[PDB]
Amino acid sequence: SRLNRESVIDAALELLNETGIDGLTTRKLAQKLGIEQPTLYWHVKNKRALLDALAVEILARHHDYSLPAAGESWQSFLRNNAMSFRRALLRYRDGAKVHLGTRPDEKQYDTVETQLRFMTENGFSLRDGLYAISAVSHFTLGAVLEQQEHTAALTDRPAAPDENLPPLLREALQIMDSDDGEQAFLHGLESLIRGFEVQLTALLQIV
Amino acid sequence: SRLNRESVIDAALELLNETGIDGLTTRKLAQKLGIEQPTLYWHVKNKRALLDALAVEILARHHDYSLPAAGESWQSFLRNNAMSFRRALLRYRDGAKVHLGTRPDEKQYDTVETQLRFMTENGFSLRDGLYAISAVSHFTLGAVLEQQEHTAAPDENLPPLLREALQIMDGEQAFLHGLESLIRGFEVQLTALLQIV
Ligand SMILES: C[NH+](C)c1cc(NC(=O)CNC(C)(C)C)c(O)c2c1C[C@H]1C[C@H]3[C@H]([NH+](C)C)C(O)=C(C(N)=O)C(=O)[C@@]3(O)C(O)=C1C2=O
Ligand SMILES: [Cl-]
Ligand SMILES: [Cl-]
Ligand SMILES: [Cl-]
Ligand SMILES: [Cl-]
Ligand SMILES: [Cl-]
Ligand SMILES: [Cl-]
Ligand SMILES: [Cl-]
Ligand SMILES: [Cl-]
Ligand SMILES: [Mg+2]
Repeated sequence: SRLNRESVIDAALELLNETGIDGLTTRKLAQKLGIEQPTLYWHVKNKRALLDALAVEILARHHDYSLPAAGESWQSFLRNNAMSFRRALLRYRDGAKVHLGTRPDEKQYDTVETQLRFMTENGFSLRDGLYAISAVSHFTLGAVLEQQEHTAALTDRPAAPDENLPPLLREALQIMDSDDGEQAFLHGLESLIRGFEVQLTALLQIV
Repeated sequence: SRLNRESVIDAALELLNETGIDGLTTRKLAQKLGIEQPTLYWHVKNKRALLDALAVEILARHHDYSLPAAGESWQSFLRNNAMSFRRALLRYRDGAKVHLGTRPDEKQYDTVETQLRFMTENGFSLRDGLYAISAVSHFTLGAVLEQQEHTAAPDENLPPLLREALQIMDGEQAFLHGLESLIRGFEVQLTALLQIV
């Protein structure tokens, strides 16, 4: 089949949904594209290069709330940015593990620069704007990684000692399972953003 | 060598520091222990069983602030608990990737039950206590993974605000700042009760 950049990525994302990150191999990708491995090699050197391209392409295609809307509050921006980030990472199997394995490229540095300019124009110190951006990223990535690695584990581990659970824990585990963690995520997000606001709002006052 | 639980985990943690999570295999573990693969299999069925056990044992050995002190505020407990969790995850190479996706083990049940009892005895609903505990976990995991990996915000080419931000600064600062933000947000939510907030 065609081996333009776009088609190679389309097949690689299809393979990633089939195999997950550990099972994705250039051999399987060649077979899916109907080509020999040395043909694929001309197009993409190794699994590392493929995963780096997939991470960038997952965000470029599906993380579309990178930049604040005209006159958007910093609160609303961080919220929409986090939801778009989570949604992009959840779109492919082990998508967060794909994102984790890559260094930010020139385009990701430009995006953080725009975000940091925005935060500082909204009254954040440089340090505090970057800590807010990093905290939202760390929280969102951890939430998604815990959700996808729980699903990956479900292959080799059944569910564990039911009979044994103490009662708050048992009820808690039932609540988190009702919705695969969207509620936990959205609640935690509001907490994080409000915390940033209380800190910013103090200015130089002890808080 | 000895193949009790403790010695298999010691060897596996030594291997993990050598190879990282992707490179840790039952075959390389058998080699490290000086045994044949079918000998190891009797003790350890597969990599998932090994990783699950390492997640538990890393906290048992290195997570020292599982429980609130007598009379400690919930804020202080979440802060001390998160620092201790971060410290345990950083103790071994790819420690946060070893933790990812695990669930509380039966040997952690009493500990996690005490955490939830404590939050609810401090005024959190079960849901709100649980979301605080989950958000602290997920944030700490994110922060450590981005530190063990190198995943977030060439020197000539950095854009200028980012470059100045990096110049006026190993993850701990951003982590501790984010932790205080999360704790304050929990407190605003708890204090609001039924008020529009
Ligand atoms: C909130 N409780 C009910 C809970 C639930 C899950 N897992 C899930 O909800 C699984 N959710 C799916 C199945 C993806 C829908 C959880 O996965 C967890 C926890 C508890 C935490 C407690 C963490 C705690 N610290 C960091 C806040 C802690 O100190 C310990 C400890 N001393 O052993 C933990 O075990 C903890 O770090 C931890 O790992 C938890 C969970 O994994
Ligand atoms: Cl072609
Ligand atoms: Cl193309
Ligand atoms: Cl390869
Ligand atoms: Cl972003
Ligand atoms: Cl033995
Ligand atoms: Cl033992
Ligand atoms: Cl295995
Ligand atoms: Cl300079
Ligand atoms: Mg856990």
